[PDB]
Amino acid sequence: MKFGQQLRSSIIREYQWHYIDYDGLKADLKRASGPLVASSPRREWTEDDESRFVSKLEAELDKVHAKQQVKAMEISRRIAVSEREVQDVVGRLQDSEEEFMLLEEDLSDIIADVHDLAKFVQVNYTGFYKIIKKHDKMTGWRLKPVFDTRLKAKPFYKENYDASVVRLSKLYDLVRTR
Ligand SMILES: O=P(O)(O)O[C@H]1[C@H](OP(=O)(O)O)[C@@H](OP(=O)(O)O)[C@H](OP(=O)(O)O)[C@@H](OP(=O)(O)O)[C@H]1OP(=O)(O)O
Repeated sequence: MKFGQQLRSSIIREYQWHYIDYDGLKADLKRASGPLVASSPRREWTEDDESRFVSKLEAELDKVHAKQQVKAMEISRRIAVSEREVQDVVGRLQDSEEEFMLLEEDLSDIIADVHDLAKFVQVNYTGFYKIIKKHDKMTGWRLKPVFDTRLKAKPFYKENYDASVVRLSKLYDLVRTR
């Protein structure tokens, strides 16, 4: 594989300082402080090395989850203000081609922002998934049993955000047709 270069190439300036420190966590796995193990020598992985890695991994997990929250909530706010704008536009034109034009460009920008956030969620989820399996393969100590459900854990906004994205798709189809 070539994730180290893949993640670096797929960096958006909007999320630039909030991506996984994949190279940083990979370097931490090589920094073992236990007894020297012979192989036809490299130091062994300890409880202290494990505690250091988990703390560094959790700090990276919070950094990603914080950026995922701020952007999704801003998108949910952007959907809410645009939904009202479409509602009074469809309402007034029931009781102008330019009005649909401005709304079509505004709603499509949110769809692109949803995809760019989905790309960030994708590249980061793969990042943690790959580094956790790398830890289990290099050290021998398994981190996957509790970290698989920690990454699959759904935040508070996720249920309301997914419904907003569903409405956004319906709002865009309504302005494009009329
Ligand atoms: O191809 P790169 O992006 O330059 O990075 C590779 C690649 O790492 P990632 O795919 O996880 O980013 C190898 O991983 P695999 O091909 O095994 O999936 C990994 O190999 P090992 O895990 O077996 O070590 C190797 O590591 P390294 O050379 O540090 O031992 C590492 O290379 P670099 O870290 O030197 O870029």
